[PDB]
Amino acid sequence: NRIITEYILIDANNYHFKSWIECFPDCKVNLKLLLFRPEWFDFFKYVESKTYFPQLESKLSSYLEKRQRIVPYPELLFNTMNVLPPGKIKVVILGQDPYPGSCISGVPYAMGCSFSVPLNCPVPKSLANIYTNLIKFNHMRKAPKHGCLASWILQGTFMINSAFTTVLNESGVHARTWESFTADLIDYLTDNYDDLIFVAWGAHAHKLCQRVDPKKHYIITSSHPSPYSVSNTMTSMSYGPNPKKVTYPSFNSVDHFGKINEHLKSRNKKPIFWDL
Repeated sequence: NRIITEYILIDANNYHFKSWIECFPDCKVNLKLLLFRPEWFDFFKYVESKTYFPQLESKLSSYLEKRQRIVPYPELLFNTMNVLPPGKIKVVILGQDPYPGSCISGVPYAMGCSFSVPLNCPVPKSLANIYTNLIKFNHMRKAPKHGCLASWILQGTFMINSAFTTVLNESGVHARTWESFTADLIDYLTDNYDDLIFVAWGAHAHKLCQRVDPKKHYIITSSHPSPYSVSNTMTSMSYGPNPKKVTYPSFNSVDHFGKINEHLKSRNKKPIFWDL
């Protein structure tokens, strides 16, 4: 019933998405119905055949039975995938958990994309720090007044949270729930596509990016842009035959988007315009 801008370019003052209990009045959670982009059906067909998948829909249904306010709303749950078919992904930026907060009016900040928030919401501090980094390395001259990343995602920036849901006003309460789904999503992308760019901000995203073959794909690692880590180095477990903690630079010292640009250009791929 909608076109893509209606899902990805969201206005908090004109927010008509149904909540979970409205889409599933009888708690009959059906994640497949939340995926509007046909190029993902093959991946989804692989995921429903796994034994964890009924467990996932069971846990979500149980949260609805207890009347928990799951965010983001289900028409936004798979937002980044509904914008981007897998064959059009150029950069994967992992978040951890969705924003738990909301506007005065009850519009959630979570919109099914990592780091992004609807128009006419406050810019979260992590995202402000990302903008600061873009300004510092000459990719942008002034911070946008909003926090809506529709522009980057439409151009192939696959910005998802490894935990696709949380509960309104509670941080990270569904961290185990999505781990197998997200692992299969990462594995699907790295098995079927080549020379993606993975951006690992923080130790959790870095663990996830060590599922990825670093000779087949390009992995960029630093600390997280949140104010608690933006200007400090990060220590993160480097897995393998001889596991050891390694130190990675602070977020605000790395030219993340310059590095994305140079890698895309070195493979003759179309660039991403960060400012527009």
